[PDB]
This record gives sequence, structure tokens and C-alpha cells, in this order.
Amino acid sequence: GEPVYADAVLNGWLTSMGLGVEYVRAEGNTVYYLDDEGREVPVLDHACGFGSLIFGHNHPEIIAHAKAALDAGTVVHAQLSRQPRANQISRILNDIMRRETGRDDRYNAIFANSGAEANEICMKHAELERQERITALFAEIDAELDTAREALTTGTATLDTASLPLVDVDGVIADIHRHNDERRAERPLFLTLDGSFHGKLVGSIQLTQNEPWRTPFTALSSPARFLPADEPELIGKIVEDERRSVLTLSLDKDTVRVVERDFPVVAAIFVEPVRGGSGMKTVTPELAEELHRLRDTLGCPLVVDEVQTGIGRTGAFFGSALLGIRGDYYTLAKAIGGGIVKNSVALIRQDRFLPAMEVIHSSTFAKDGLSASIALKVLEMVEADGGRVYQRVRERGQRLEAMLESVRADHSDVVSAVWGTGLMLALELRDQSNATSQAIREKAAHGFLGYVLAGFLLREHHIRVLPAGPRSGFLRFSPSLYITDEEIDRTETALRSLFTALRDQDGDRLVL
Amino acid sequence: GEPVYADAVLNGWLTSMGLGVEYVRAEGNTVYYLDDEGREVPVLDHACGFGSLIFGHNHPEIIAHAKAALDAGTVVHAQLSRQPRANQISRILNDIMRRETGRDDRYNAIFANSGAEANEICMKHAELERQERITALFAEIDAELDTAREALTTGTATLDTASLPLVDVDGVIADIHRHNDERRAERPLFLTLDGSFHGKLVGSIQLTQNEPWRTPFTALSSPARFLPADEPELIGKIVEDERRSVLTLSLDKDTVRVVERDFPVVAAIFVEPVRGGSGMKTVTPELAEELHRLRDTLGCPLVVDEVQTGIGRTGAFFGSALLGIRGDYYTLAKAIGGGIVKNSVALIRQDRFLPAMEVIHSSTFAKDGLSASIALKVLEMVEADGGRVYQRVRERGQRLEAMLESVRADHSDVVSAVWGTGLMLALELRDQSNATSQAIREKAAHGFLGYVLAGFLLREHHIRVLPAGPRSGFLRFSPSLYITDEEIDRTETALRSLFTALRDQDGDRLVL
Ligand SMILES: Cc1ncc(COP(=O)(O)O)c(/C=N/[C@@H](CCC(=O)O)C(=O)O)c1O
Ligand SMILES: Cc1ncc(COP(=O)(O)O)c(/C=N/[C@@H](CCC(=O)O)C(=O)O)c1O
Repeated sequence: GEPVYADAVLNGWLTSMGLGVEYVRAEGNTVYYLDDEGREVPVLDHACGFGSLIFGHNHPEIIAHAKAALDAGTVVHAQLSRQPRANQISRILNDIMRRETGRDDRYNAIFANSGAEANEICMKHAELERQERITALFAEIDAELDTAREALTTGTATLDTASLPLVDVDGVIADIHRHNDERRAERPLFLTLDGSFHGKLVGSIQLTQNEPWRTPFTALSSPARFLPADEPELIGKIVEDERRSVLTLSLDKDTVRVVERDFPVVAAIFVEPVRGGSGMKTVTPELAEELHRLRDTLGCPLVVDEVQTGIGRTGAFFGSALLGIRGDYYTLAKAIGGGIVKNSVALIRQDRFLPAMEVIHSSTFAKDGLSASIALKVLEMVEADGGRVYQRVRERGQRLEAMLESVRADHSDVVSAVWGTGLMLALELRDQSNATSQAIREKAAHGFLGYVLAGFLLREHHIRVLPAGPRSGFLRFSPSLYITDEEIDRTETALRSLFTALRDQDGDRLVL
Repeated sequence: GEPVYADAVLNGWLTSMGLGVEYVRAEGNTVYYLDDEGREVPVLDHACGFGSLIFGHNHPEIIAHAKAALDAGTVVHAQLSRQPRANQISRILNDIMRRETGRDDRYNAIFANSGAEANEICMKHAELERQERITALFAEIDAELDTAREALTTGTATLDTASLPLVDVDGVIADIHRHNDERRAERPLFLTLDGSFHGKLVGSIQLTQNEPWRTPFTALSSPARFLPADEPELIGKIVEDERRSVLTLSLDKDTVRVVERDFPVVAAIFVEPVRGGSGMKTVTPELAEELHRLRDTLGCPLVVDEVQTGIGRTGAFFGSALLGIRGDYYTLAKAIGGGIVKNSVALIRQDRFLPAMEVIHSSTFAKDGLSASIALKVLEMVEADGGRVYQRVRERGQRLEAMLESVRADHSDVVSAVWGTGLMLALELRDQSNATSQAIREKAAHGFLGYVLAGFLLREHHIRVLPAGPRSGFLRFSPSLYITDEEIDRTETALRSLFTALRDQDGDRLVL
């Protein structure tokens, strides 16, 4: 019971899962902890900052560049001055997007400090677009009301009273204006997929499915409707239920009617090309086409969240390009910081970009000179040698996926599936809530199975894995492109060992 | 008409203000741009990352520490593992808070990536506290309804029908549950001061007064009520109008009555000890005591935003400690990154801290090992030599404030006031909307006066100043504690020159 100032509950919980270790040094695909006698134990890292480390921990080329930037007296804090590196970074991302999609679309860049901040720039810009559509619609309704009033107060037309259930000339117009103003102040909706993960700030948390992470915060901010990814059939009806109307007066020269017209409620659709919070499921072509339909139908942007799938993880720079997802806005973060600094970017198609956003949105630390320099280095590295790095991710991914499939095939009793693409892979664990072993069953029931299995992998095979998915029902594999054949073989051995113990329901070996 | 990929509108606007320059290098209180012939021109920086650079640009001690951390193979990405530096940082902040306030309160630390993200951790934890208060209140109401039902369906008591205007035993209870459920799902309120700046993300932007930055985003997220700082008289009534009731049945053995009870609407009160968005006005004792009364009365936390006032800027570590503001939660960011990295912290009093927050809140980049190491270095630097660094800030502050007051006294026709404390100072500019010069008048009317005057100071005196406040009506002075007497004299000369031109209404010299 000594004084503790952070992390007591987090550390207590990690210790009971068998993950209570302090990593003291890291290089490439290895993190080191200290044993009882103070010796470094190498651990293979398959978590890698939840896919931040495409080039591994502390890549010598990123470390050298960071030290050169610091020694050159880089201007980190140059707010409200010319920072051409921001334009230079956006130009490269623009060229890469054009090459990978064959589309000649141009994107404005706004920078931020995290994946959530980049997603929230997109939520804000989407709401600027919706307020533009609202202004246009309300201006038209004013004109339609003036024309209907001209016709009713001067002979021409008679107000049909069959339509009054939707609400005397002047009083009907007051009732319409009251109805419309209420509608206009209502919060918008966001559309996301089931299992969506888009961050955990006040805005972004509402876009994140995981119920214990989100539901306490429901009242703070605009909600999302979580569309069922597996059944595109059902999305149509869910979105149709969210339809809302404003009222106007329609003149048919003879008769004036109160009529409903459509109100823009949906600010944006968000999609991850490979769904982190769903256990690394790739968006199917059928779901891609439903998101395209929704975007074309509602006139709101489709925001492609590549915070995790970007910077080569899937075997292309953009996962969306690989899977044929045609977004209006794109977000990047994780790997762009080179595994050492914090940086993110929102790319917004220039034909939709509202110039006000460049001067009403800002952040102290955004576009800092240090992370700008490191971004340019990361982009040079991932693009080097005519795109060989993408090729390496693809062949390392194939080797790791083949190993995971080979393991699943011999352990189908405890492993249901392999998901993901390139170096963003996961094993789906079969439910263990009815497990013979009480200790395993108890942990599975509390949603901790993945964490317990991760602990086994650490203490018995010196491999760092973290679970994914809503009840730690998936094991994530997202190492660097430098993962060796030998490290893949040691992972295979570790998994056969883990899944043999799980088949045998050896609770004393698995749960501490 | 060439392709541009970032910052076209930002750069166009900075050029027209006379602030179109690229800083290529920075050291201490100097940023350098390149002249036509490629020579470095020294500019004195009074903006310093909006008060991020208490130790100046690229302090050798922070640069050396950052390079040592990178060369040691510091684990930047160690998510869901033991990271003791987080507890070590919180321990130091805890010890400093105790020393400066004489209170023996303990604080839990949650880390993030920006000042806004730290403020949003506080908004989220404040909403967890409100959901706890709501659960308790609704549990009591259930018990009160059961006891009232027992008494009405068995002789004891008669339902008084004088109270029914607030809504048959079973039907009155259904109407109460419907009323209460509607109330429970309503968005909360935040309380802030007029001129408040708390960040610009989906949640935090609602807490920021500046109307063009906020009003486009009104529909997204819980609003703030902006309390008038200068007239505490009026705060009582504004908060009293926001009172909301839930219903219950109160048994007085004899009679059962429908009665209103208080519902917790206000999630949190936010305050800056020195109000950045108000032109650096310090919170008065009278306003401090009104915020204390509101906090004690509503039972919500008082969140002290020290993103700008913290890490020694005001002549103490905590500005709140200096001005007697007794917060429940505190936020820090800017200077804690050493002017090179991105880091922030929310300190939440342990007697209020809800353990769920440690495991339902997270961020990829939060608590990274590199910014953790740099935080410890910054804390060691600001605390060194038994607090002499705070003494230095106070005597540099006095010297700079005295100079600004000396300038005001001879230029009261264009300068209305000096605001702030320690090294967080501003000049208030008198309104120039009636200026003789058309060019000046036009710029003042558009809210750009401060920016224009900043441009004069850059091109004619090689001094970087940025405006503050809602219509660039204040000039910010927030240099490093290394600001020399000579740099203060050059600033005095530059300001006499600027304010002499403004008195003379020399529009051709001031506006390009
Ligand atoms: C697809 C996607 N979108 C947004 C985010 C939020 O990025 P951050 O705010 O930098 O953590 C992320 C971060 N993802 C990690 C974050 C885990 C955590 O919150 O610590 C994960 O899924 O495990 C993301 O993956
Ligand atoms: C008192 C206070 N609270 C929160 C913030 C937001 O922190 P960040 O998200 O890191 O920009 C800040 C940032 N302040 C600067 C930054 C301006 C900007 O670039 O957005 C200012 O007042 O001008 C702050 O001062």
C-alpha cells in the first residue's frame, strides 16, 4: 500500500495476465526485458506499436536522420510562418495515391498529432460540408415559402388542408420555421462498420464500437450507426430509418401543399480498409460497393481511415488502393513518425476542400519541423528502389500468413480463421466460455483469453503478441518487414506449443 | 496556378499580413530566415511556440538528452507493458503541486499527445463522474418509488393530487420513468470563462469562445456556457438557469407527493489561470472564489487548464498555485515536450479518480518512451538549484512587464493595457475601426490589426510577435527565460517605432 501516482490498475491487470514486464531497450523486431539477475532477454515483438513499426524499433536510418535534424537546429515551433515541408509531404502522398489508384485526384493535407486527431479533422471538415448543404437547402425553402405566400395572399392559389397534419398562411409558415430550426440544431450521425476503431477522444470515441470504451461517453458527442459489414443487404434499411425531413410549401400554380423534403443528417461514412477492431478483416468488394452507394446517395464524404493500414502495411502504400475503396478523405498516422515521433495527416479531395478549414483549424504541435523532417525520411525509405519495400512486405506477409494457415489447419479445434493482408494478420480464437478447465473458462468469460495466451507466449517462448477484437478473441501479428524466416519458425513452434496446451485444457500452464 | 498540396490559403493570408517568411534554423530566442543572397537573418522570437519554449528553441541540454535516449534504443512503442517513467513523472508533479499549494492531495496521471487531448481526457473522466452521480440518484429514486408504491397500494398514505401538474399510482410512475429517461439521455453542459481557449478537437472546440473557430461545429458536441469573468455577480444566475430536475415520489408517512430533485447537468468547469484567448488576463481572487463556489455547489470537477500557464511560465510551476485556484483536475502540455516532442498529461485527484479510466482510455502514441524521457529532463531542469529557475522567470518577467508598461505610458493613445504575469504577457491594442488611414481601418474592421502590426515588427525590426485574442486585439510576449536585457531594449525600440507609426496613421508603412 505505498503511494502510486499512475498505472496501478493497469499494471495489476497486466501482471495477472502474465504481461507484467518492463522493456528496457528495443532494436528492429526485438524488445529486451531484464531477468532476476539483470541480464537482457530478447523478445520477438509481433505487436510493434499496434502496427507503427513497419521499419522496426529504432531503425538506424530514422535515428541518424532524427539526430541530424536536431543538430541542424530544425525549427520545431514555427507556427504562422511558411513551412514548405507540409506541401512537400502532401505532394509525395498525392503522387503515391495517383500511382496506386490510376486516378488523377488532388488532396489538401492538414497535419495533427495522432490518428484520432486526424479522424477528428475529417469529422470537422465533413460538418463544414453539411453546414454548406444546410445553408443552400434553407435558402431554397425561404424562396419556396415567399413564392407560396405571394400566391396565397394574392388570389392565385388555395392552401390544401389535407397536408396540414404535417404542422392560416402566416401561422403555417411560423410552424414550418420552428420545425426546420429544431431539425437544424439536432446532432448529425456518422456511419461506421461493426467492430470499427477510429480513436478514443470525445468525437472519435462515438465512432468506436467497443462497448465498454464508448457507452460511458454516449451523451457527450454525435453518435455513429454501426453498419453490419457481413450483411450489406441490411445497410440500406438501417440508413433509410435515419432519414429526416424539413418542411416547405410547394406551389402547383392552383394548389399550395405543405411537403417534406430531405434533411442532410449524415456528416460522414468512416471505413478501415482492414478492420483492426474486428480482428483484421479486409473490406470485401461487396461492402466497398455498398459504401460507394451510400456516399453517392447521401452526398457526404467517405473517410478512409489508414491510420493502421497506411505506409506499406498491406503491401501497398494505401490499403484502400489495394482493396478498391474510393474515399473522399484519407487519414494516416502510425508509421509516419518512424517509430520515434508523433504525426498524422488528413488528406481531403481539393474539389470538396473548404478553404476556411486552413485558417479556423489549428494545433500547437501540428506540422512541427521535427516530425515533418522524419515524415520525409519515412516516405523516402518506403518509396526507395522502385517500390521494392512494398514487394518485401508482400513476400514477408505471404510467408507469415502461410505459417499462420499451417498452424490453423493442425489446430482448427482452437483456431477458427486467419484474417488480414500483407503484414497485418490475426488468428481468430474459438470461444472458450465452455472450457473444461475452470481457470481458462473464467478468463474467457471475462473477455481476457487473448491476454492470457499472450502471457504464455511471453514467459514460455519469449514472443510478444497482443490480442485484438472486442473480447480479446484474436491474436495480432503485425511485425516489421525485417521479420526473418527464423523468427517466423520460432513463432510457429510457440503457437503449436500454445494451441497444444489449449487443446489439453492445461489451465495450470496457461493461467498463473 | 501551379499545383499546391497544403497551406495555399494560409500562406496567401500570411504574405498579405507581412508574415510570409520561412524560418530555416532556431536557437534560444532566435529564429533565422534566409535573405535574397542566402545569408541567415536573426529574428527575436516573442511567440516561442505560443509559450512552448520556456528554455528557448533547441536547448542544448534537451537536444543532448533526446540524442542520448535515441542512441540508448529507448522503447518508444511498449503499449500494454510496465512503463515506470509514467509513475515517476506523476510522482514529481505530485511533489511540486504539494510544495506550491501546501495541500497534501494525490493525483493520478493519464498521458496524451496534445493540450486538447489532455483536456478531452478530463471531459471524459468528468462524464464518468457524472454517470456515477446519475446511477446513485436513479437508484435512490427507484427505492423512493417502491416505498411510495408500498404506501399507496396498502392504506398508509394518500397520493396528493396538487402535485400531479408535474406529470393513478402505476401510470404516474410510468410518466416519471419516461420524464427521467428523457432527462438522463440529454447532453451535459461544460462551464468555461468568456474568451476561453481549451483546444480545437470535436469535444474541446465547444469549450473555445472564438466564434469563427467554434460556431461551424456547434451541432457535433456538448456545448459550454461562457461565464462573464469580469462580472461574477451575473454567473450565479446564468448557472441557476441551467438547473434541471428529475421526478420522484416523496413519502411523508401521511401524504405521497410528486416532487422535483436536482439532476447533474454540468460535467465540468474549465479555467485557464491566465486566459490566453482573453489577451493574457489573470483570474482575479473574486473569480477564483466564484469558481470554487460553483464546484462545491454542482459537485462537478473544476479542471485547471495549465497547457500554457504550466512548467514555470508564470513564475511558479503551477499558475493555479500562484493565483489560488483549487482545481480537482489539471492539464499540462506545451513546455513538457522540451520544444522538440509532443506530450500532455491530465492530473486527476485520486479521491475522485475512477479506476475504469486506466483501462477504457488509451492512445497509440501516449506515454511513448521518448517523450517520457524528455518530460523527466524538462522537470529536472525547471526544478534545478532549489527553484532558482522560477526566480529567473519572475525577474525576467518583471523586466519585460516594466518595459511594456513604460511603452504603454508614452503610447496610451494606441495601447490600452498590459496583462499577464511572469513571462506570459500581452499589450492590449485600442480599437482602430475609426482610424484616419483607410488601409489600417480596413484591416482593423476584418480583425487583422495585430497581424499587420506583427508584420511591421518583422520587416522593420526583425522581431517575431504574434497577436492573441478574438480580433488580433492583443500582442503576445512569451519568450524564453534567457531573454537578455539587450533583446528587451531592441523590443522597446521596435514598439516605440510601431506605436509612433500607428499614432501618425502611416498606412503606407504599416499595411503592404
Ligand atoms: C484504424 C485506427 N484509427 C484510429 C486510431 C487512433 O489513433 P491514435 O489516436 O494515434 O491511437 C487507431 C489506433 N489503433 C490502435 C490503438 C490502440 C490504443 O488505443 O491504444 C489499435 O487498434 O489497437 C487505429 O488503429
Ligand atoms: C490554454 C490552452 N489549452 C489548450 C490548448 C490546446 O493545446 P494543443 O491541442 O496542443 O494546441 C492551448 C493552445 N494554445 C495556443 C495554440 C494556438 C493554436 O495553434 O491552436 C494559443 O492559445 O494560441 C492552450 O493555450
